[PDB]
Amino acid sequence: SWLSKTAKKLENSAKKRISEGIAIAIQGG
Repeated sequence: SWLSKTAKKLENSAKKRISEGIAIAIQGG
């Protein structure tokens, strides 16, 4: 697959957005 495949790199960039909620948890998220 091209998308579903490249979705790994993308989705990955999201996996962070999750852990980011923590770094922002103090930012005033």
